[PDB]
Amino acid sequence: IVGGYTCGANTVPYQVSLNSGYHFCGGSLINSQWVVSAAHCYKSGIQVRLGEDNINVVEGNEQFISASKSIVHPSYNSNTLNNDIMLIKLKSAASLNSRVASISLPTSCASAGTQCLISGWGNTKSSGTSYPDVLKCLKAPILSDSSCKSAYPGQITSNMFCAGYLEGGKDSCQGDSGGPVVCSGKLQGIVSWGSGCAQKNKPGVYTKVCNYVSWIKQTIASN
Ligand SMILES: N=C(N)c1ccc2nc(C(=O)c3nc4ccc(C(=N)N)cc4[nH]3)[nH]c2c1
Ligand SMILES: [Ca+2]
Repeated sequence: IVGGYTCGANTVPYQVSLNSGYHFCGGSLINSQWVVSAAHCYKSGIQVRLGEDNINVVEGNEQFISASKSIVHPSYNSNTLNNDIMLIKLKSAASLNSRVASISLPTSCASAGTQCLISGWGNTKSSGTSYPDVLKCLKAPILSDSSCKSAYPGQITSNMFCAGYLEGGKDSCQGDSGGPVVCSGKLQGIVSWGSGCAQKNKPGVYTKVCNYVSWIKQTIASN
């Protein structure tokens, strides 16, 4: 997260780290047995780490659980990153409490101008590299489709929205992919892609979760 702040240990209790020997993507716990993340985060051998703040220190609130199965969206296109979403089932149910909580799926889509919280352990520098060990947070508005599509011509589909600041300075970044965009208590976005991080006129692009609720609910119930 570039230009964000330290969340505070376990203030984002639905945030997940996906680990395959090291943190490589975030995710969101949507109930005790299921995580949603980005399909471009797919790997074989995922361990889901819940209750994390510093990902390099065991501070006592963590639950480390292996993934039993991963389901990438049936129409995921890795070239356009259209339908960038995947579900990950846990081998055993998470114990929910104040530090490990699930996030709600949306009943409808959020409008332009709604303020959202975006969180992750990704790169904190735009020109350069610096990786945080504690969770970073950023409040950002959903931008209008016109300014999202003018920023990326011919690349935004109906399944994507932009969030952030066109002056730049504040954005999601690599290492944040798969992570949550929560607006009004609902999971509305997934960190998907962007051009670099925090550049002017290059906002982040997020998977629009309100278009996938039927697919998520049908898939978790049959698996
Ligand atoms: N090797 C992998 N499995 C992998 C996983 C995640 C990646 N994510 C990227 C990656 O390219 C990437 N993730 C981004 C997220 C946000 C922004 C942004 N500016 N909002 C830019 C990003 N660029 N490459 C990736 C590669
Ligand atoms: Ca830890």
